Amino acid sequence: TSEQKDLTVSVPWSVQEDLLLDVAAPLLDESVELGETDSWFYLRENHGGRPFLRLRFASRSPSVERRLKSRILAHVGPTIDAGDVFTYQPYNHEHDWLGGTAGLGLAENFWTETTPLALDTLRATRGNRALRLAVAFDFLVCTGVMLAPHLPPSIAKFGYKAGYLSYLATFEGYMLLIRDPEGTRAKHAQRYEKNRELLRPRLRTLVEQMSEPDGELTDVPELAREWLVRLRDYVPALQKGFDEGRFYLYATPRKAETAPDVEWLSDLPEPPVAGIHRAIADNTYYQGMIREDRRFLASRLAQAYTNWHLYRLGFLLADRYTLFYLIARAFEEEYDLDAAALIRSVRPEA
Ligand SMILES: OCCOCCOCCOCCOCCOCCOCCOCCOCCOCCOCCOCCOCCO
Repeated sequence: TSEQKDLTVSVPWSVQEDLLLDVAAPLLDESVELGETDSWFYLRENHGGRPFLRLRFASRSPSVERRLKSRILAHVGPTIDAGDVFTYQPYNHEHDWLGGTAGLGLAENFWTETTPLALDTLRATRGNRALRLAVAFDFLVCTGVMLAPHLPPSIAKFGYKAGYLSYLATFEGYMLLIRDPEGTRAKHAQRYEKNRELLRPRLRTLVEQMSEPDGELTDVPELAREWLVRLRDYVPALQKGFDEGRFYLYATPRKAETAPDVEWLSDLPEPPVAGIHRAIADNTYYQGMIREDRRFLASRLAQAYTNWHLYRLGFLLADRYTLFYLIARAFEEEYDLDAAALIRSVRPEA
């Protein structure tokens, strides 16, 4: 009865937001309330330097997609070109690191159910980049604390410190791929110095408000709270997917995607991050746990949902990694943490 629809609108990021809040969500919410459409969600993605808003919805009626297109044209005005903004960019049913084919329904469920939150977040911070960054800081800090008790017990013991290790691992992992790691880190560190006195007490307060991460979270800011309870509601189903052999974390290469003696001539000393990589390299158990423990795999899938949510809110790579870096540094200084020492202490229990 219902047919899967998929519409992509290739316009600048800021225009995607206007269309979403002023044209697309009111139309699609109305269509849902009338039963013309079953449900909908949106993604924001990019192909070849052409950002686009994706609207995905199941509807019996061909009119819904057509009404959407025609009202998008009315909103933007005759300035943009209709024959260029609707170039179809095909939906990926097998997104990297999102659980594989068997995980698609759960991800689409999650996106549908968090679409009101995403829209409310955009509306509350419309035209206010600093407020939207603060909102993102809030739910990212809380997510690392909330997920910690669902980790394998040998890392779940860390509590909120497992949030620190997570954001640090994400940042340092990307440092291994880039052209100038030391120059890029220096710029992030410069940014932390400017914001340290604001970030550290904000972070400690969020962690305190997350002290019972299984509870009602009544002191957490409203938008973060809604994010946390919804993601946490999905954790059992994330865990069940892996436990039952259905979910797998992988990437897929696309169609036709091919795949001196410093120790002596030294006079700059060891980087502090080198101690951290040595720590991981020496901890075989930790390595296996990250790759194969099903509670960790479920955590990584919730991690991917969190990253997708940043992207649905319009945070591009630079902003996302700034947030990860700022959070990690603030954890590190506020609680006097030693990542190498924490990594070294992860051992099998019993
Ligand atoms: O790695 C290379 C990245 O470079 C970009 C590669 O190509 C870009 C492709 O475009 C996609 C842009 O959109 C981003 C959408 O994200 C896709 C899904 O991401 C997969 C997983 O991301 C891991 C990074 O997570 C950041 C958010 O972290 C949330 C906090 O997690 C809490 C704890 O999670 C792990 C538990 O760790 C315990 C300690 O070890």
